[PDB]
Amino acid sequence: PLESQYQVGPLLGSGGFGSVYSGIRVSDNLPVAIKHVEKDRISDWGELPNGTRVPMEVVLLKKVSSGFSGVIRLLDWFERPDSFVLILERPEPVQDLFDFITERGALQEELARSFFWQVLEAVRHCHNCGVLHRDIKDENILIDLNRGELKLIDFGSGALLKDTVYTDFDGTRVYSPPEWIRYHRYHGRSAAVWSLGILLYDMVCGDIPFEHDEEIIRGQVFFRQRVSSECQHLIRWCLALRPSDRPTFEEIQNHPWMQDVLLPQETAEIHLHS
Ligand SMILES: CN1CCCN(c2cncc(-c3cccc(/C=C/C(=O)O)c3)n2)CC1
Repeated sequence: PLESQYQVGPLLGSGGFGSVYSGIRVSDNLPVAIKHVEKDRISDWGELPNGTRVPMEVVLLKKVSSGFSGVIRLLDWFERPDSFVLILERPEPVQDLFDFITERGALQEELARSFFWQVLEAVRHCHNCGVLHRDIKDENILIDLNRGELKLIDFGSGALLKDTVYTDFDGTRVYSPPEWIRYHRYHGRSAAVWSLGILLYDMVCGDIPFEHDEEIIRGQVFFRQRVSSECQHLIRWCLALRPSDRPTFEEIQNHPWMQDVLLPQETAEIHLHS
């Protein structure tokens, strides 16, 4: 610990989340990501099943840890006097969905379907493990290019999933639902579905539908690209103004636009050159 274990590479990115670096585990040459978070910037703290003070992000990552490849794996963590260091899985090669869409523009619907399905499975995994991500968006989705597999990353805005109201929020405003903007009140799953609607619009149109509070609150969706009627319907459903008018996860995955998804590997072969 910690230098005898990891070789630090270049910075991948920094922001509200902290600073993430490329790295390699010295023992086996495993690609890893090394994420640093200042203690002064951590607003919620949790306790591990063994009783120790860690950031909520650590709690949430451990709750979702499994063989399931749809969510990033926390491999190790360290406490420093002024920060926490998270050792995370790193697919190689990888590209985040924001960069992917920036490069390629609006995605073919077949590709968007495969990607969006995988995100749905990942988010359902989180919720099933009692975790609410709260920052679902293109930047927080990694594409494992060889395997055509998507990974949800950055649980730094997340919370334990509850059935009561959330009155706090620190994810991305332009993915946040109208009830947050207007009332500073939302429920977990229905807000999650809102952000999934933004994401899906983003995949098929190449950009997000709303930039300003007034637009989010109005909820009028305009399609700037050719999008099929079935996809438009699903997007408009996820983006229903009334939270209770939004589809459940089951209804999303049962939607006609979601039928006949490609497997991850088929997705890679067809769309990722692989
Ligand atoms: C939100 N992102 C902003 C865009 C640049 N950035 C990147 C870019 N490419 C890979 C990773 C990368 C690779 C492996 C694991 C992780 C996990 C990060 C996390 O869990 O916060 C991230 N992160 C930092 C985070």
